[PDB]
Amino acid sequence: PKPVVTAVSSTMPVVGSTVTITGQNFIEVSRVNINGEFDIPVGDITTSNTFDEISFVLPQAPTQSGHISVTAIGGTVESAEIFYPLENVILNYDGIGSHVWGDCSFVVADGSSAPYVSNGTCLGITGTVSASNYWWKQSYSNAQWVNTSIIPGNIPIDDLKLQFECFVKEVFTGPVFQIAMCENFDAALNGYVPVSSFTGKTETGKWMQCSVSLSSVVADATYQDFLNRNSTHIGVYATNPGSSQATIEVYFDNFRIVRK
Ligand code: NA
Ligand code: NA
Repeated sequence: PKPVVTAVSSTMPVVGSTVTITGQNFIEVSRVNINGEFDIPVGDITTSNTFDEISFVLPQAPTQSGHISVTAIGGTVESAEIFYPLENVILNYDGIGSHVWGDCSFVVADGSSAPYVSNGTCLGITGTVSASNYWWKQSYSNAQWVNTSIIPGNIPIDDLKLQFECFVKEVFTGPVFQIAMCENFDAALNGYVPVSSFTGKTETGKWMQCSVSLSSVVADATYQDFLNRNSTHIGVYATNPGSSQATIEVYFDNFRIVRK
């Protein structure tokens, strides 16, 4: 019985954070290879009772994109998603894209306070916001859109998704996020609360991958049409339409556009 991979917790997990892989027949896992660059020590791999899940801490960043390969007693299987799709990152605040203006913070995690680990600099939206507040903290940034050598111009927007890593300290009630691109606010995603692509829940106290259809923030038919808006704007805006004051602490990194 061959091993099978059904899902991976993130395509770009933060170094020092837990990677979880779900699937079947993870029996006597003898190797987990990351992007043909390094192996996870077998002793550092945790396997569930029913052999349907493995997890491990990512010890270092791959330098190139690739896939995860899992060897079990039944054979070897490769994850279908591209792992560490570095070429798909549009904004990381460390040389891909840049912050232009906004009330927000930028942090390099220090191992002692949230978000504890980071891949370099991340965006912070943190602090206390009054009830019914429609302009609070935000970042207006310039993205570096994915090259058409990676995503051809004729790919439908319907076939693409926006992914990013997010850390939420504690759940909150009231505050929401807007994500907008190319100053097309009519097409923006509004009222968004970060939820995990892996669990469907707002995970707290750890990084999660968040994913939305690119059509939820882009109105154009194809990727080329989107590029021809001739704007590198990407904006992340926090407000609080709730009836109570709230304090939140949310971090973002590695915005990326990938194929569904
Ligand atoms: Na970063
Ligand atoms: Na352009």
